[PDB]
Formats: sequence, C-alpha cells, structure tokens
Amino acid sequence: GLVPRGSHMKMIIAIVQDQDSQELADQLVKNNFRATKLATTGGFLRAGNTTFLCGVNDDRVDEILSVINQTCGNREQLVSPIPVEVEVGGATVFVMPVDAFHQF
Amino acid sequence: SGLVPRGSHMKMIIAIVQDQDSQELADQLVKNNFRATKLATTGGFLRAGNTTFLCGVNDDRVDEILSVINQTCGNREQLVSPVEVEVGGATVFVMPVDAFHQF
Amino acid sequence: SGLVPRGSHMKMIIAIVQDQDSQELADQLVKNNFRATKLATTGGFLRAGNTTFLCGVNDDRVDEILSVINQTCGNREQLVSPVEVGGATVFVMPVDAFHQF
Ligand SMILES: Nc1ncnc2c1ncn2[C@@H]1O[C@@H]2COP(=O)(O)O[C@H]3[C@@H](O)[C@H](n4cnc5c(N)ncnc54)O[C@@H]3COP(=O)(O)O[C@H]2[C@H]1O
Ligand SMILES: Nc1ncnc2c1ncn2[C@@H]1O[C@@H]2COP(=O)(O)O[C@H]3[C@@H](O)[C@H](n4cnc5c(N)ncnc54)O[C@@H]3COP(=O)(O)O[C@H]2[C@H]1O
Ligand SMILES: Nc1ncnc2c1ncn2[C@@H]1O[C@@H]2COP(=O)(O)O[C@H]3[C@@H](O)[C@H](n4cnc5c(N)ncnc54)O[C@@H]3COP(=O)(O)O[C@H]2[C@H]1O
Repeated sequence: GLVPRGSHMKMIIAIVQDQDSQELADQLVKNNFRATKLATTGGFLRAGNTTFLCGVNDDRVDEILSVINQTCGNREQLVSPIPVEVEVGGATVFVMPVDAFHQF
Repeated sequence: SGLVPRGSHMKMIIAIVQDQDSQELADQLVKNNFRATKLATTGGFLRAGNTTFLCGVNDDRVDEILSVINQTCGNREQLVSPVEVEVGGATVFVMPVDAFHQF
Repeated sequence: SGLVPRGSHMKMIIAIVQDQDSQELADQLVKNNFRATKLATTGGFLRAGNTTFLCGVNDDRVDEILSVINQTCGNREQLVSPVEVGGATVFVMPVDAFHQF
C-alpha cells in the first residue's frame, strides 16, 4: 500500500452544491488534492448536487477542509416565494478511516 | 469543530436498493428526518440500474434507519403477470465515520 | 442481525478504474464471485469519465480481490493530455456491519 508506517489515510466524502463544484474542483487541483466526483441528488430537495470522494493523508485533512470551506461555504441569497433570504451553498463533509490505499 | 458531540459516533450508511423502491425510501427517510444523498448505480452481476443511498447518521439512530430501509425496500413476495415473484431487496453497509463537518 | 460472522470483519473496497478496463474487471469480479456496485464517476484532474466500483468483502478475501483488480487493471498505464493515468486506485475501508433485507 501507499501509506507510510505509522501514518493514516482518510476518505473525505464532501457533498456540495453544483454551482460551487467547479470552483472546488479547481482549488483541489491547485492544492494537489486528488478527487473523484459523483453526480448525486439530495434526499430532501431531490435536486442535483455533487459528491467528491477525496482520499487524503491524515496530515492534510485540516487543509482540505479549509479548501472546501473557502469554496463551498454557506451564504445568503434573496429569492422570491410562490424578497426573502435563504441559505445557499454549504458543504457537508464526512471524514472516514481508510485501512489501505493501493495504486495498480 | 465537527458536529459530533464528545464521546459520540457517527456512521455512514451505504444502502443499495431497487429503483422501484427508491422514491418510497426517500420519502420515509425525509419523514423520519434522516438525510440522504442518492446515486444512480448499476449492479455488477445483472448490469441493471439500481439506486445507492449514502446516509450519515448518529450511531443511536442506526437501528431506526435500518428498520426504515427494511420496511420500504425489504425483499418480499408479489403477484404479477397470477405468478408469485420476489421483489425489492436492500443491501446495507454500516461504516465508521471519524468526523462530520458542515461549512 | 448482520451477515458477518462473530469475530470476523468486512471491508469496503472502493476501486476507481478507467472505463476501458471496467468491463473486464466486472467480468472477473463476477467470475470470482465478488459482488460489486458500479458508479459512473469523473476524475478531479482530467474531468473525464471513469468508473468506481464499491465491493463489500469479507476481510479473508481482500487479498484475493486486490489480486483480481491488479491482474485485470495493473500495468495498464497510459499517458494522456488534458499525465500518467493508472489502471486502478483502490481504497480498503472498514465496515462495522453488513445487512441484507
Ligand atoms: N428532514 C429535513 N428537515 C428539514 N430540513 C431539511 C431536511 N432534510 C434536508 N433539509 C435541508 O435541506 C437542505 C438540502 O438537503 P438535501 O437532502 O436535498 O441535500 C443534502 C444532502 O444531499 C447532503 N447531506 C446533508 N447531510 C447529510 C447526511 N447526514 N447524509 C447524507 N447526505 C447528507 O447534503 C445536501 C445539503 O445538505 P444541508 O444539510 O446543507 O441542507 C439541507 C437542509 O438545510
Ligand atoms: N457485497 C456487495 N458489495 C457491493 N455491492 C453489492 C454487494 N452485495 C450486493 N450488492 C449490490 O446490491 C445489488 C443486489 O444484490 P443482491 O445480493 O440483493 O442480489 C444479487 C444476487 O442475488 C445475485 N448475484 C450477484 N452476484 C452473483 C454471483 N456471483 N453469483 C450468483 N448470484 C449473484 O444477483 C443479484 C443482483 O446482483 P447485482 O450485482 O446485479 O446487484 C447488486 C449490487 O449492486
Ligand atoms: N487520492 C484519491 N482520491 C480520490 N480519487 C483518486 C485519488 N487518487 C486517484 N483518484 C482517482 O483515480 C483516477 C486515476 O488516478 P491516477 O492517480 O492513476 O492518475 C492521475 C494522476 O497521474 C494525475 N493527477 C491527478 N491530480 C494531479 C495533480 N494535482 N498534479 C499532477 N498530476 C495529477 O492525473 C491522473 C488522472 O487524475 P483524475 O483526477 O482525472 O482521476 C483519478 C481520480 O478519479
């Protein structure tokens, strides 16, 4: 496997809005984070979103989380019902353990 | 930071279900305040469409989410054509989560 | 209530492979009785299609599944431009429980 002795990888599963996905992807690339992206849909709104799977060494988790925050952070937008302020953007991130990482 | 209180644990549920049951599962998850993200997937053996749900849940609600999945997507008998067939079925993985964040 | 015998452990294999190798990997998984669910994905760098396989496997068959992936997708590098793109990237992840309903 590719993990040095005593170190650990994590799997980041980040669910972000489609409007922020290209900017996140560009920033992950710029910071040399590898990603795989999935076109997904939310259970509540049933609208398209984007899920990123990023395998990262534990020592770069805080950095990836800051990239995701800077690009996909929650913010307000005025909309008209049927002008009110609503939350848009935002990221939901799971950090999961990885036992091994291989490249063939 | 992270959304998990000290000493508690989250789990990630990966549920692979049939396409015909996916809308009822999604409705029931919503009704019970479970969040989900869904993926259109295909099976390795039959190469036919199915649906994969990713649900991050607190450990204390795992049994509850499993029961919702079972009730809505469990394997069962159905008359068609009148012939009896097996329909539905869910495969579920419960996986550990180190941290959970919202930004 | 799960499918995992007492004292044993399941793992989730997440294998990201190129679309050109996907069908042959799928056939070999099937032939060796490995279950897989496939996801149509795209790479973060090249933004081009690839395939992600999720395979829940008992720990005692992890080395075998890795050797299937290697035999089918390994030594399969190609240079491309939007860059070495490998045969397979595989994560082995822990699973607490496994259920069929
Ligand atoms: N039962 C409920 N009651 C009241 N409000 C509800 C609700 N379910 C969802 N919402 C609201 O709807 C937003 C979009 O949820 P959706 O399921 O379409 O789209 C979600 C979903 O695809 C994913 N997600 C969030 N938490 C998740 C989890 N625990 N597991 C899996 N996916 C999750 O992230 C997207 C953004 O979620 P976020 O939490 O930022 O934003 C949520 C939340 O503000
Ligand atoms: N350990 C695991 N890891 C990842 N994904 C998993 C999994 N177990 C199940 N799945 C997913 O769940 C679907 C339903 O599988 P199930 O075992 O209910 O129902 C299966 C099973 O009854 C049968 N089957 C699958 N592979 C087989 C094999 N090698 N030999 C005999 N029967 C097989 O065909 C059905 C459809 O399989 P298919 O592959 O098309 O579709 C699968 C697959 O997408
Ligand atoms: N740690 C990880 N987490 C999640 N997914 C992962 C991953 N490592 C690899 N992948 C997935 O596997 C595909 C093939 O990766 P590989 O590293 O062989 O081949 C890579 C690598 O040789 C190169 N590459 C990727 N990012 C790079 C960067 N920032 N700088 C230079 N080369 C890069 O581009 C190839 C294609 O990358 P692409 O992103 O389109 O597609 C990737 C991505 O979808």
